[PDB]
Amino acid sequence: AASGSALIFDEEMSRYKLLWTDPECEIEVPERLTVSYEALRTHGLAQRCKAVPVRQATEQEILLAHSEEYLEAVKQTPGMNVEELMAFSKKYNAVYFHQNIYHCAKLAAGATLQLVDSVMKREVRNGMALVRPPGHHSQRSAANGFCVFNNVAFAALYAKKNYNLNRILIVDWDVHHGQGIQYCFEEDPSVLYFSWHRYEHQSFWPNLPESDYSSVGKGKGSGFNINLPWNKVGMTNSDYLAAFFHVLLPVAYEFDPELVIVSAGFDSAIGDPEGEMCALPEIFAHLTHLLMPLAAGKMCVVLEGGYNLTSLGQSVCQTVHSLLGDPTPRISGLGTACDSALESIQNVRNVQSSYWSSFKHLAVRTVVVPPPGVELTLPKNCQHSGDISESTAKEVQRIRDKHFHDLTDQNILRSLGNIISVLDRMMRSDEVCNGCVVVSDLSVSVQCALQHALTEPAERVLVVYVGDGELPVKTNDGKVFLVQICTKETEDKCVNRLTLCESLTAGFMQALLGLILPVAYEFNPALVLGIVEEMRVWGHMTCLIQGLARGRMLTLLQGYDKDLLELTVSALSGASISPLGAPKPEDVEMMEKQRQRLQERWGLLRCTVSESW
Ligand SMILES: NCCc1cccc(C(=O)CS)c1
Ligand SMILES: [K+]
Ligand SMILES: [K+]
Ligand SMILES: [Zn+2]
Repeated sequence: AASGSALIFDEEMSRYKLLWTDPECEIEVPERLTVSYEALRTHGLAQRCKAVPVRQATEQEILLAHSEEYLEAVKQTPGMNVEELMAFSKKYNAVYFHQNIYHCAKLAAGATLQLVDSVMKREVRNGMALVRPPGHHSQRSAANGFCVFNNVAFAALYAKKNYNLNRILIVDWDVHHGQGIQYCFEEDPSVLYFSWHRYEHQSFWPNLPESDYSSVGKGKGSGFNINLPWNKVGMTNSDYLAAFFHVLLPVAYEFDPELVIVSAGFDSAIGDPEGEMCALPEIFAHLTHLLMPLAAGKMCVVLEGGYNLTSLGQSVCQTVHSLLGDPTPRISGLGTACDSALESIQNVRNVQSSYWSSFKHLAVRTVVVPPPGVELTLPKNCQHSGDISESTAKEVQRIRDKHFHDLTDQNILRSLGNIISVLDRMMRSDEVCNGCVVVSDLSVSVQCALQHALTEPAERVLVVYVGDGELPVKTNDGKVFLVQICTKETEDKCVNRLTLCESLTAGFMQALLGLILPVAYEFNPALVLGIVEEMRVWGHMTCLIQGLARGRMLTLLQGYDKDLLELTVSALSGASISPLGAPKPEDVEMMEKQRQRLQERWGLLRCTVSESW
């Protein structure tokens, strides 16, 4: 099992700049790298990473994605003067050269490959490469968009050649379109490329019609190229999370990539002079967190864009915070995506529906309280309950004598006291983050847990229950939401409940991505409460649900199943999730009925533009 995050940086890639007047390239400055690294130092993040040294990518490694003619042309640049460098740069669009830029491009490519080697050799779980020059615009025989060599396409081809990978996901969240990556893998079904980008109906750089949603890939790669064009500026956290939930994440979890590579361009963040979007840097934690269960956590975040030198640091720090397993911040104010985003999402979903069927339409952080008298090997970052306290027992006696009463079983009372202690240590302290408890009586345990959490205080509580029957929880007031996954059809009354009733694994994952997570993110709970009465998708569920409530999740398990207990504990402690690798049409109809029944209240469910009266 691999552990730790790799940070790969070198001050040498900060030693090339623009040597002439050019308002188009004035933003791409060396200080970018500096601002990032110092930021990671200030919040104590770079020190928590394994620092892998950069290297030069070799000639043949460069020839994996570029031609001999272009490589020979660039290798001649370190011998040019400023007039010659400017004349050479004039031969391409939106790029400038320097005497050190060939050296630094070899270093950026080599750092990318070092990250790939470190992640695939299980030396580290994931990693980030702070490189310069960027790469996602460069092409086989041309430099483009501040890019010399395509670092991420290098990484994909390198992984394929040196580890025999069959499926590699590339996620490009730069506001610009990785034309070079697309070009490189357009007819390659091995490498699934997703990109969102500011397009403005083709009036924005690079002004390519193939940057539209119509480009789904050519030949054998048709369906493995996904372009989401924003045609209006000012896209927010809601637009980004809707794009993730209703386009990328379902396709990615069905693709089941053996390796995730991210083009980390942070010009999609608020404040950037180039992107002009309104997405907070915190969103890049969740963008990262939602991608974690893929490829068993093997993620290679590579730097691309980002030119606001007073917010690049915040975005990079959020990405690294998420990569190290730190709790993601609570995203508030979420709602429906804007009409332009909904149009882009529905258009890409429609065009892609012939390749991904889910798009068709009808015309110490963890605390463990195991059964009294058991003993298990808790992960290095898990401990047991520290017995109880005098105040805990007094509150237990009060709750007993005042409410249920007629209860003398010391086991159920001890379970309730442990639940109270875990809540007090999760919410009213910066120590434990999440926790799991095995209980006996479902009614008493659930009532105690919920009612005590509400007075922690907890502004709101998400309640994910797996089982049948009615549990004692009120969905009338606006303080508790319930997601129940049962077997009986029940009904779809109220609007603060999501009831869901073998290919059940694909159906459950689709329901989690398209229904559960959007409503949960818009709800913004202060605590997630898991209940399971007496399956094999619970790991991804528990991992992805920790994006809510700043990670605070209390799980109650009715049944001493060591498998499920170990799975829950490892999911809470932050361990890697083994991937899964065709849902029933009745379940699809039920999911769409739930969507049509809830989306007027929970706008994150919407993946089509609403029609007025
Ligand atoms: N205003 C300049 C427009 C431009 C041109 C080429 C690349 C970029 C990038 O941000 C690289 S990701 C921006
Ligand atoms: K992009
Ligand atoms: K492709
Ligand atoms: Zn960019």
